[PDB]
Amino acid sequence: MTKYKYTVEESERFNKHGIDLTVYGQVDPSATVVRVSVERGHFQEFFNVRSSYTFYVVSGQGVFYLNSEAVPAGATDLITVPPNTRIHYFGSMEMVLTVAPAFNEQDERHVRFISESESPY
Ligand SMILES: O=c1ccn([C@@H]2O[C@H](CO)[C@@H](O)[C@H]2O)c(=O)[nH]1
Repeated sequence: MTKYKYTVEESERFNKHGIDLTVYGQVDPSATVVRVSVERGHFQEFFNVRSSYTFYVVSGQGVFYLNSEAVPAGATDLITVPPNTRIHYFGSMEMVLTVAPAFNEQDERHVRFISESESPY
């Protein structure tokens, strides 16, 4: 009766500002978990007024810019970002991302675009 398991095959996969997102389709008010694949960066800076962003780095290396502060990241690191924190990032990475409470695009605010030449990856 209840669906517990979601697959990549049945997910929604799309590119957003340079990252490849896998949105599984599960609904849970407390958290959204998605996959992120990034080749060079997320070339837009935004913040979320309601939800924290927690990135687990499966593989690769990158750098997060959190309120303009560089935060290096490598495989097996956990990057935790509170609400109301400006976020962009560069890197070649595979990640698991938790947005808590559940992701709602209406909670996010655009700050600026980032030139693709700014990524050192
Ligand atoms: O469920 C989610 C989680 C994150 N993002 C996007 O992922 C990027 C940050 O990794 C941002 O563009 C953010 O809006 C989504 O589109 N949906």
